[PDB]
Amino acid sequence: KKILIVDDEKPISDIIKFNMTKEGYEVVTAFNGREALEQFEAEQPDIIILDLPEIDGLEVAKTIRKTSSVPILMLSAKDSEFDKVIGLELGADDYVTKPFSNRELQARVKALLRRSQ
Amino acid sequence: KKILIVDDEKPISDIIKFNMTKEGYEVVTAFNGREALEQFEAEQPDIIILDLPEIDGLEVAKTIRKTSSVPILMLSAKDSEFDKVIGLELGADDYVTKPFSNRELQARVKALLRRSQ
Repeated sequence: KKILIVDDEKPISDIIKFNMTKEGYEVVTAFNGREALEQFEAEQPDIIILDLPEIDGLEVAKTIRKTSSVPILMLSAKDSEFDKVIGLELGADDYVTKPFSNRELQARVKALLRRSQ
Repeated sequence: KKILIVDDEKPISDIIKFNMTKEGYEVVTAFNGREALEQFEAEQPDIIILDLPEIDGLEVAKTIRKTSSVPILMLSAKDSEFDKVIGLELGADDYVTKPFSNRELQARVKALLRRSQ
């Protein structure tokens, strides 16, 4: 029920926030890696959408994984095999490219929650 | 450690089998939906790659979900929002389009296993 949206672009954060809210999730937002870790610690989200700075997203996921198995769905405009592979290896549970379907993304957050209880 | 590859195309099954074997997984194969359910029941795989017949894959996943939370990674040449969304809603944990990166796909099976223990 609580999603932390980590996104350095306010337009995209706003759209994901809107759509997650319409689904009935409680939404917290962060706009850089420091805020992401702070919100993760303070709010203890059930899932994180991570969309960050050219490596900060990877470090955020890395850092969270030291202490927590919270599902991380990484989002990114980078779509190469290396990018996807490295995101997952560093602890993302899923990696979705930008631009994305609002749906699917709803369906992927549901699948992740279903699988993490 | 045991993967059931459900694929009606022997060339693709062979490639996934080869690559999963190189990773150290035990591989069982099925080539239609009936075989998929039979192998699922008899072999109790730790994960299923499901790549089937225009709805049989969806029914296979549906049927398995009546009894089991085993991770299902659906694979398909169909790449539309509807296709991805419906696969996940019917119980797939992930959906990867064809053609796929042998890597990533290795990384996605690992992420799924990591998340399912």
